[PDB]
Amino acid sequence: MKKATCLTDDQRWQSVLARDPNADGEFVFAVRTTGIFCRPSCRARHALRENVSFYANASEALAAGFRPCKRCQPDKANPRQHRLDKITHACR
Ligand SMILES: [Zn+2]
Repeated sequence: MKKATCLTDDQRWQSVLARDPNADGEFVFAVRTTGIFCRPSCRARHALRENVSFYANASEALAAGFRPCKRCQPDKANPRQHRLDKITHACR
């Protein structure tokens, strides 16, 4: 008719680069550098598409035995306590 099946891994992960669910409203992504399997909108400084694994449902990435994020669950070396955004601190 118009299109056979889904287009490309690029439309998929582009759905990631953006924010809100573009193609697969429920698809899940597993970056094995932060050890997190989560839905598309992980905003906090998120690893690349270089070690990342995609699925239709999190029941798979769980059947994998990975970390279920449905609450873009944050974590930077104690976020509340410490910080230092840059490395220009000596005076003042
Ligand atoms: Zn998340």
